[PDB]
Amino acid sequence: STLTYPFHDWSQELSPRYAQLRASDAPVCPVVSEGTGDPLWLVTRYATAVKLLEDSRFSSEAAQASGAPRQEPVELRAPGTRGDAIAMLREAGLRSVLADGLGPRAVRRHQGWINDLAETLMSELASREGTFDLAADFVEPLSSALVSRTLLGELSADERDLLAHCADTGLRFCGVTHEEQVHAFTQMHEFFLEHARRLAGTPGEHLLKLIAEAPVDQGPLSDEALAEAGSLLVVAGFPTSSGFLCGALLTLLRHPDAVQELHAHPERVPSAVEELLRYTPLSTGSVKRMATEDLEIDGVRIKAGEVVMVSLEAVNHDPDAFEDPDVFRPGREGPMHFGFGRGRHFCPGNRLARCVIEATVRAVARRPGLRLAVAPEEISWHEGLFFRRPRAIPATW
Ligand code: HEM
Ligand SMILES: [Br-]
Ligand SMILES: [Br-]
Ligand SMILES: [Cl-]
Ligand SMILES: [Cl-]
Ligand SMILES: [Cl-]
Ligand SMILES: [Cl-]
Ligand code: NA
Repeated sequence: STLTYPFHDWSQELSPRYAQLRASDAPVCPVVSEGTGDPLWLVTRYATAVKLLEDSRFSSEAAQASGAPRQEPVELRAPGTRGDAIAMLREAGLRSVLADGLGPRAVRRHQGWINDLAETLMSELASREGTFDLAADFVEPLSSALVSRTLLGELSADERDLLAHCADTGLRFCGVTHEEQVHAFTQMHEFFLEHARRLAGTPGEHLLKLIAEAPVDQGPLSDEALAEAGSLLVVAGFPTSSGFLCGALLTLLRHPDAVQELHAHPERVPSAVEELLRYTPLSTGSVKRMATEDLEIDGVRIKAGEVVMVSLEAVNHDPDAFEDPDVFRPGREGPMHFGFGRGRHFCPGNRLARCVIEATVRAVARRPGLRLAVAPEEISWHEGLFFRRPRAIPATW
């Protein structure tokens, strides 16, 4: 194939290429990685994505082994490490602890201060005269608090900035040198080699503490393994939450009549949270799986070792699954969205994510009149990030 991937759609306007692919006859389409030249397959239709992501012979772990074709310009790991940290934790027998640190018990522990913080932040903005920046003044402190209090432990401001910077530098398709990307993973790993044990020991019930204290049959977790967990929690939790919350705010500010309904009918907020997860695009790339044997999906042969990608954004905008997919329609009763993926790799951060998204939507819904202070086309976007994010969101009442 000569069609290079990704499609350079760094703003909320999805590349028209996704619709062209969806409308093609084949359910799986060949592309080539811009960053590596590797051949890849790409799925954009909901019905095919379901079959792929629910078939465990298309392996997520195997899409990382050395030699695997990939979309990313560099491997998403510090050199010399395993980089399969979620598998390593599950292998060590910690699914129990992961459920306790990320599941409904964690939401019950944290939802109180998350909603308090969202309201405090929004209230401070409501008290200002003039304009403010919802990215710097709302999303950054809320997402930083989520990561510190629920995942990593008490971070200094400088530590928070280092991790934010490593995530933004390493999780990119372009904009920096390959060497700079690899070094961002190395810097993050070296940080947690030195400090993860200390962070696991700070006050709170954050996940890194729960992992460090848990019983493991093969003897407690080592320094390298705790450091691998740290890097995982940054890459999985920080740029996703910050990018999504920024994008969701832009969606809410562009749909005032939706917000006025939520203001009038607070019980409708959960439905709007689910529609944001469908409608708001986050990743500029795709989830990936490697065929572990010769496989055939909807009639296309995939050879052992080939990698198949699913664009969650394309699937969430598939008109065969959603009527009027490019309309923001809370309470549309269609199928489940793909914002958190599908099947056995469904985002385990989904409970905490929904908590922070719900808190954000309610903070907005309680205060009608919030609007962009510039036109949407004047919003400036970070170009090349895996997780789309605006540079600023100028806003006002
Ligand atoms: C902020 C909004 C978030 C969104 C939209 C999001 C989205 C996703 C998606 C789509 C996947 C599936 C990847 C795949 O199929 O290969 C995923 C996986 C994952 N997410 Fe999230 N995520 C978010 C936040 C978080 C948070 C806060 C955490 C941790 C606290 C987290 C931890 C993980 C982990 C560990 C995985 C890998 C699971 C596996 O491969 O089995 N995510 N996330
Ligand atoms: Br846009
Ligand atoms: Br629908
Ligand atoms: Cl899990
Ligand atoms: Cl879990
Ligand atoms: Cl509970
Ligand atoms: Cl007030
Ligand atoms: Na380079």
